[PDB]
Amino acid sequence: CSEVISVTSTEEVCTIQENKETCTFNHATTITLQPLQQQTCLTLNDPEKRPMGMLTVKPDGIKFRCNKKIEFFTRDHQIVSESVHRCHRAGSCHSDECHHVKDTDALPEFSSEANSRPGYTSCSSSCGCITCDGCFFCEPSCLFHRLYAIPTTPTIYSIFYCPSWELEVDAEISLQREDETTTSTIRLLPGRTSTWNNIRFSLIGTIVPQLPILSSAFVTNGRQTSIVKPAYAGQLQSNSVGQLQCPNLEAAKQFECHFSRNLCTCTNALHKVSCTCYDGSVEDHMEALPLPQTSKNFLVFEKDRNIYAKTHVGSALQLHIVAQDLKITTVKHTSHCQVEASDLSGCYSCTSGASLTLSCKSDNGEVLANMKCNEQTHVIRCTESGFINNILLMFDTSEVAADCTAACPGGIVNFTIKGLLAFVNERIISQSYSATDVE
Amino acid sequence: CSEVISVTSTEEVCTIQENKETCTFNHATTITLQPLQQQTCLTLNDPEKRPMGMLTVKPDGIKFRCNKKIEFFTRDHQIVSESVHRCHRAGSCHSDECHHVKDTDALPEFSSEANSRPGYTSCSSSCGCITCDGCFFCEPSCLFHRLYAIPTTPTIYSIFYCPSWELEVDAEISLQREDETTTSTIRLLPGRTSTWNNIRFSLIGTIVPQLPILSSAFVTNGRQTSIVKPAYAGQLQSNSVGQLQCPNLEAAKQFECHFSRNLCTCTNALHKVSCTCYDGSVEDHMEALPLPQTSKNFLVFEKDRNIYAKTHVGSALQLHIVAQDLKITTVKHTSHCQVEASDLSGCYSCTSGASLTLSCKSDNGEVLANMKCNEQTHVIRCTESGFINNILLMFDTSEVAADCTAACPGGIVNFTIKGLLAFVNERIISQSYSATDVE
Amino acid sequence: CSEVISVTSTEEVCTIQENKETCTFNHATTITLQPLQQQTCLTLNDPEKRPMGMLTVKPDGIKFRCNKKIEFFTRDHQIVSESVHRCHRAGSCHSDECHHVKDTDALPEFSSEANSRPGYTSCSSSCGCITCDGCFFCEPSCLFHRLYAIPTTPTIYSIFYCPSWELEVDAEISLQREDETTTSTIRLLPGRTSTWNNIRFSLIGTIVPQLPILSSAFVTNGRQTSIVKPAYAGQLQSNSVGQLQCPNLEAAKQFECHFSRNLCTCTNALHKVSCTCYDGSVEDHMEALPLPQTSKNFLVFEKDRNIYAKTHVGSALQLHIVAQDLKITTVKHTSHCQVEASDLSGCYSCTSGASLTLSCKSDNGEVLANMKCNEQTHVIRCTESGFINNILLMFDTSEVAADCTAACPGGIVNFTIKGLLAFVNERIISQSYSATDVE
Ligand SMILES: *[C@@H]1O[C@H](CO)[C@@H](O)[C@H](O)[C@H]1NC(C)=O
Ligand SMILES: *[C@@H]1O[C@H](CO)[C@@H](O)[C@H](O)[C@H]1NC(C)=O
Ligand SMILES: *[C@@H]1O[C@H](CO)[C@@H](O)[C@H](O)[C@H]1NC(C)=O
Repeated sequence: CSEVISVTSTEEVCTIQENKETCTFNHATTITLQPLQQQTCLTLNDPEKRPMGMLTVKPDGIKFRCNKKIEFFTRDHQIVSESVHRCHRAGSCHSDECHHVKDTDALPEFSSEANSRPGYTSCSSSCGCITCDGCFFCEPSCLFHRLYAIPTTPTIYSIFYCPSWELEVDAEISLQREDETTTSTIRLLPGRTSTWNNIRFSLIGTIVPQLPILSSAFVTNGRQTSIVKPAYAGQLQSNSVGQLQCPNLEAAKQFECHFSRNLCTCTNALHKVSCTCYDGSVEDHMEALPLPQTSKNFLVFEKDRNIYAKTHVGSALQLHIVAQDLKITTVKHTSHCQVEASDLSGCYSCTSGASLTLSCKSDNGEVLANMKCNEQTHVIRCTESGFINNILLMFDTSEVAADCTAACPGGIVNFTIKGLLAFVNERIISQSYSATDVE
Repeated sequence: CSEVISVTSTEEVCTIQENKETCTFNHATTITLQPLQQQTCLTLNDPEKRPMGMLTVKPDGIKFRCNKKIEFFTRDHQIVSESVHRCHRAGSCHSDECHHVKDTDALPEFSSEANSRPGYTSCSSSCGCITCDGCFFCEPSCLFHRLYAIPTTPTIYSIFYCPSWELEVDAEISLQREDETTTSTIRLLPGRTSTWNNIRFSLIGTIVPQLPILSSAFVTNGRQTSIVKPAYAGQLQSNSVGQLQCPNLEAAKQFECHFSRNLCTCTNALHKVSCTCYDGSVEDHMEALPLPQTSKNFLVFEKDRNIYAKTHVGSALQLHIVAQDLKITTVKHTSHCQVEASDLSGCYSCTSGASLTLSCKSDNGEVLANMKCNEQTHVIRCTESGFINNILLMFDTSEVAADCTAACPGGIVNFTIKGLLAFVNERIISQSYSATDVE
Repeated sequence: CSEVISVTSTEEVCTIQENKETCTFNHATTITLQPLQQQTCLTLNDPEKRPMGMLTVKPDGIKFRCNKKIEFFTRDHQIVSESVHRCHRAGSCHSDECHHVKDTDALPEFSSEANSRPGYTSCSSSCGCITCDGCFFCEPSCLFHRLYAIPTTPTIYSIFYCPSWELEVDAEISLQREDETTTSTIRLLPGRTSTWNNIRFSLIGTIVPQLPILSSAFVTNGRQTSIVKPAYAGQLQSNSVGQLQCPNLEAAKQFECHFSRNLCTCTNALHKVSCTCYDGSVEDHMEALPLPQTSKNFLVFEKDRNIYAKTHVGSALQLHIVAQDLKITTVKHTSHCQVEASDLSGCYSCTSGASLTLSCKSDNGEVLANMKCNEQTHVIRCTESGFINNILLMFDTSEVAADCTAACPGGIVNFTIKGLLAFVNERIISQSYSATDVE
């Protein structure tokens, strides 16, 4: 098996029954486990029959459930322009009638059927003369201009942050007395002593690393999700998820959704005012950094519409087991180990890890190795046969060549890690898009 | 009483006095408490007189004090416009005199008494001809335009984030030997062994959940406060708290406070240039999400100008008690329980919790129940009589109907929870406001 | 020495060798240390020879390594303008040729050698008449306008956040049996039992405070660094680090770097269109809040291109030591203490702490003092001689005068702390800068 570190102590508990009291001696064992998909073994025994069956714990990690906050709905959108200009003393082009135009004024002046769709209106005044537009008097030309936004795809996008991530620890827990194997599954919570078959498990300690990726906009296209650069309700931060503000789901499907100016910077030409803006299709921002999103210490995955995020190595659960009328003793599994390296793969200085594949053999039950590169420090759990490991280190250069020294409970094993890593680009787009439909 | 989980161990400490040494045996007890406004009982005893008095601990939760960072002062503001236009060869409307106008140039051209108030100037050039404004020569008309900002209410608004929240644990701690009751109050800190009367308390462990709402703009209108979507010093992020940048308190009262363009998008008309902007009155953003602000795991409340934020259920303090020359033993309080449900209330997918009210009886000293709905998992502390509980679950749909199964140390108790939850809208306002005072 | 709080327990471990089993009794000791640059002593002994040598632990704190995410490159930049206007029926000033100008169109119309540098183009149309520009026909004057950006200094700026900060604990660990001193240095990790000479150290607990400054833009000018108000890839948030978006290092040196409009708000004059923008030189934002950046609970320092950040007081490591075939016992060091105060210094309500200097004497081996002001609570480790302490309290007013009561294991010591603190201003600049080079 593996090698954990433990403490054995005495627990004395007095139960209060109806007008009655019954005290109980016990033995209890606090074991400190780095979850790491280990195989943590234990041995039970009473004073009388020293063999009583082996116990096995396999923590699937330390996970955090999300507590959503649906903040911000949006849709694949395409912002378009429109304009219409008149001569003097015609339509609304007189003293102050075009000058008192309202922002949301749906004009009955060649505004197409899409007038209802959200947007903004504006009144400009260009030169008016017999060589400026072609009228007969030299009176300024009023220019009605209308921006709005169409959708593109019949879907909706739910943006949400996630405060108050809640702790949980699920463990595959098996027991082998003489012949059989129960291998139940348990859901431990930070103070709530669960009881699978006959033993009480409690989550006494958590040493999670401070990981501030847990506060960031998870976007959802129904079944699909991703992480994104934050955007906040009411600010219309351009060129990020949600330069369109749709508050309600029904407000999205019916498409009553506000956006802001400062996106499309219009410049006048007196015939076809040119408005250039960003062609925001959020699906891109999603594709920039989607889920699941593994990394060195954490990984953030959805499972039936709930964004769990767990950690493997940087943390160390601290568990407390009580065998009813027994006592527990761990098992230290001494064994050397051999290491088969590989070539690095992926990006350097990225939220993802510089990938690897370190096969390793144990000539014995699976044991743990505290791998130590130049700076970083990871762990692996290599066993008798094969058992590759993808471990996602975090170097920050292009060329990498270092002497990473694994260390199993036997003798350390030096080796070498080489590779050439490429830098990714998050993304970029400046204002180079425009589209107008004049009528 | 309740049921906590404990460890009893031996502590041997040798005190160094002046050229002297005195060692001491002891008994010590580490108990793991989910604060939850419990009533955690304990029983003291020496080898000689096994009754020595009961001890009672009632943790008020795990709280975080704030360490302010006053970043950003602002005021209820209303941005206004003004303009004045001239004919040719008059005032400053000649070769390049209007073209070299400075940004902060307080012009002596019909700029009212409010000229001193912050803002911006601009020089436009509209058509000039005998039908454009009414002058006699066909030379462009220079247009002086001035934006500025007035206050509305004689108050000030302090924006501040809060890094380095500090840990604290206050506990109501009572003792009952034979006749009386001391019920002191203690302030435990993460490593500093306090000593109330004759026993040493130390905060050995904290399992707080990762809660990234603790980094967000707390706004303060003196006695009142609230949480808000972040805004940063120097960016003038429109339509959020502080499109006005006031650095100093005295700089606010005297009102020397900068704001930026990109708020009011002006469009020319040669007589009354129309500038539309947001009517930012921060009191609104405050009313969007004020304090106190309870939720499922945490609540954030101010108490005498200090923003504490504590947690109840998601966490589990780990305490370490030492009775001087005694030993401690907990008490397990077996008792079944009955549950009286209620109807859900509030919002779904919101930082607030889907409210409930679960009365429950214990037929014995107050005990703990590990309530388990479909996904969520809360705890309650129901007792002999009445004792409602508001618990703020976190469902994420409109209709909700599930089989939540409470679980007391006796037998579990199935029941059903139904409700219809409504979605709230954070807020939204596009540029639909404008106000001008031409003279 | 100091006074720590401990637990002594029994550990029984059975090692599995090749087809062999060997069990081992032991003694183990879990000590709870607030790192605080203490001198935590310990005493070893077996049943036979009760003197076996003193042990000394000196934790350098609880530190967090950064796992970079290079997001955003930029450079000291200066944005400039340019323009050129023509008469009618000349160049590209006809029906719709200036009106179909592209955004990134490098025009062969007096666009200087710097045309290649990034920017934006625009076509305006001012009055055209015999008194508007001086042509002979009264046809509008097309105005070609070009914004771009030059660099200033031949350096590059790396912006990066830092998710998944990893835990580490380095400790100076010495031992003194009879004559000599080994004073090794150890690197403890959250679950990985290190072994310096003959004893196993493990990091069983961490009570770090929730500190949300650990998610903020660290900017780097090569050897220099600082903390800054966040900016995100693709949003071009004006007046903060990176209104220029340079994705790649090579893309910066060659200077192919995008920026956005909404910075320089141009206003037409038909000869010299005036464009005013912010003169962003990031070195300023760096100087606003540079590293190292000490505070009350944490400090964030770089050491060979790696941003460590450690904490001193608000936290309490929980360590677990095992002496091979011995047992450990702490030492309590009773001693009164004298305190020499000082005058406060620095800012109030700032991420930095209100500075102090509290000399203090111990008349014995260095001991610990739980200093308690009106609200705050710090700790110091004063010793026989001198030993100043800079402790960085966090008051939030200008005038401060309170009765801070130190408390050593002997009798408390009242004193008084006075001072006058000044408020700092983060920074501010509105649009008051412009520069044009017409040709
Ligand atoms: C492994 O590499 C380390 C470098 O840190 C070196 O100190 C050690 O001697 C090496 N072990 C070998 C070569 O067996
Ligand atoms: C309570 O509901 C659970 C569903 O999770 C079910 O398994 C159990 O049998 C129920 N108990 C009853 C009906 O007594
Ligand atoms: C020290 O000040 C405290 C105020 O909190 C007071 O209660 C105590 O009596 C003082 N001790 C003295 C004056 O010795």
